[PDB]
Amino acid sequence: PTEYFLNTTVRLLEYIRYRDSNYTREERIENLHYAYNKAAHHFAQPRQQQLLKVDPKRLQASLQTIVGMVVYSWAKVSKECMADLSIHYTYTLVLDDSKDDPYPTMVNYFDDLQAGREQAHPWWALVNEHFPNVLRHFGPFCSLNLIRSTLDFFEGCWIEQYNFGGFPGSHDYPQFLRRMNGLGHCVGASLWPKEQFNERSLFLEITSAIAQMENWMVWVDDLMSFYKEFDDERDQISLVKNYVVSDEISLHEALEKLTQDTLHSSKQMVAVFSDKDPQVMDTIECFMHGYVTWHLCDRRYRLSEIYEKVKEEKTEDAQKFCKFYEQAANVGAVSPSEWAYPPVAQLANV
Amino acid sequence: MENFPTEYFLNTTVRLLEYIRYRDSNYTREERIENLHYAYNKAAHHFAQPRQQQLLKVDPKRLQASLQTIVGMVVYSWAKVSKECMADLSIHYTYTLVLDDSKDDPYPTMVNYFDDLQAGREQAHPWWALVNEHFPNVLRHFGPFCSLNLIRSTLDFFEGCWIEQYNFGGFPGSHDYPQFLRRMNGLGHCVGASLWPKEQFNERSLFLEITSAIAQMENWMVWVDDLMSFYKEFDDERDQISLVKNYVVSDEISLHEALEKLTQDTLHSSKQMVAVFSDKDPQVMDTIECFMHGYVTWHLCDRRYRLSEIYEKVKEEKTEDAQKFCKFYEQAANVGAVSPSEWAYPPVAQLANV
Ligand SMILES: [Mg+2]
Ligand SMILES: [Mg+2]
Repeated sequence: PTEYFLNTTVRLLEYIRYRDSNYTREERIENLHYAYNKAAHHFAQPRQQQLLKVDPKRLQASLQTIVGMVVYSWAKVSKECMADLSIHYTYTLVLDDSKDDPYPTMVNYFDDLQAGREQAHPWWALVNEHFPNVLRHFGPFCSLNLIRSTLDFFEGCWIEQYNFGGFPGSHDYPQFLRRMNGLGHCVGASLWPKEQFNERSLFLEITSAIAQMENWMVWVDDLMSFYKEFDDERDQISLVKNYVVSDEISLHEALEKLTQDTLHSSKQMVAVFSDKDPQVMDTIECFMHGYVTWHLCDRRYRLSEIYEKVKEEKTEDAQKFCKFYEQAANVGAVSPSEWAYPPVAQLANV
Repeated sequence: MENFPTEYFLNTTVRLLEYIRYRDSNYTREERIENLHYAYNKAAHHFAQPRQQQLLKVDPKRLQASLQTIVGMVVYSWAKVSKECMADLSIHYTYTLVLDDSKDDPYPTMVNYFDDLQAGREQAHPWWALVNEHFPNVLRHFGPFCSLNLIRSTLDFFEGCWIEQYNFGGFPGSHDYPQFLRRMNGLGHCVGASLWPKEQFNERSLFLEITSAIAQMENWMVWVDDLMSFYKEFDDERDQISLVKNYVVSDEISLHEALEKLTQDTLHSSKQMVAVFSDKDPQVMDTIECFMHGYVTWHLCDRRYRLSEIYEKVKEEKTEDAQKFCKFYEQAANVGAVSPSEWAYPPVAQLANV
């Protein structure tokens, strides 16, 4: 519940050059609706309705969070791409929320796979069937990265169910699990649609982006999610918490290790890509600011509950905060009623 | 540093061996020879089959040498698993070793990878065709969770080799690249998960320990390998990329500063492996203890790492580290130094021709 969030954020927004996202409320609304619309229609189909066991109210919320995440972060990709990426990252978020045991449905995973038989686990059944709509936007290398990260992610959610923060002294455990379910190579490779980027011409810059972006993305999220994952921790495990349990350190030391990493990550991100192919830098830069924007506005992070508490300050922290925060709401704050409609359950009913 | 930091290398090495508790075992030479031969024999008959001979484009000699080195690594490090399991892991780890010999671009063979997988059509890249066709023989020794770890790691490894075809050590300033690449081609989760056959271990009951072992074994293994390999690669102008060489290029540091990074990490991982597992299930700590010793013994005995050069150079010297090292070395050889003629026969080529 600290206030250190200030120096961490500003240093974070000034390091990446958080000069707001790259859109106009008109354009943001344009993409949000097209994305939501196609995804909303997809999840409302009978087959998707039957195999994806999810509470409507929650699927609706999950879909809206993701479309936001995508449209706001993958700014330079086509409308179709944002939409297909929204369907995929919505499947991942729904899995992250399941409590069903993967074990029994994973017993004949390879043999069914190798044989081309529908997977026993319903989530694999749907995602794999839909996957081509995501992969059509990319070359073979980027596709491999999307496939692996999603397979890793599935193991991550498997492990994340034992709600294990690690054995004390198991120093390699924390980051092991975090990379496992961070979709780092999925996110980092989906930033390069073959339509505007050549996978062979920019192989090296793309590879480097996947390696560096994997940590920036997950770390920044863990950072923005601190004010969230504690005000109502439910036997929760998290990168920050697992550091405590495993490295045997205090919460302040933990959240400090993380913040130091995020800053170094941001620093090297600019140092390495600043002078590379301008189009690459542009996508990278839009993701960072957009990902930040999305975090500041989405309900899921309740970052609103830290506005007025510092909107009456006069320092170099609680002040350079809202100066940025506000910028977020100027384009990031958009009433759902302007794009998220009709609700999924409604299309499903018809 | 045109000269190999012998003293530094010897010191770090002994610190490693002590940290892991390197010592004698109830695993005799006669037992090793039995396993070495059994694993080789099954694998040799496999790679000698025509289909395998056609699709796997590899120089016969190099195939022979790769198999013998992998059989030695498996038999000596997976000491607690069945003879069959040793044979099958042998076939698998040889496939992955051979893939590094390929120079052919995967790009055109991966354009329809997902659609073919989903449809159950044989993969276009011939390596994937063989590896996936033979996978079940490996996977049968394990449960679902450990199997998933074997499958992911091998897929990661394929991407790892693809990336290495570019001989790229990272952009100056790309600090996250080195470890990213090393984990991609390390087979960390493959190794870590293959240590637990469902025949003598229960994933569900030992999930927390197996998972932790994977996370920790991943880094121990790759770093111990980089370390013990530091001597053979020091003067090899052919091997341009490696974890340490990339630390140099990506982090913009000196070879010594980079080498220091590896050793600090290596010893800390060793200290934590012991600290963490000594008080857990006895069987687990045993499989874990055997792998580390086995793995080390292997590095010391396979002529590939040329460590006998460091031995024969300090064999006569009163310094502490030197004597401690040779003691560990001579210790390794007594049970490790086995002539190929006692188990690696007949040659694959011969079985293939017949
Ligand atoms: Mg979860
Ligand atoms: Mg190398």
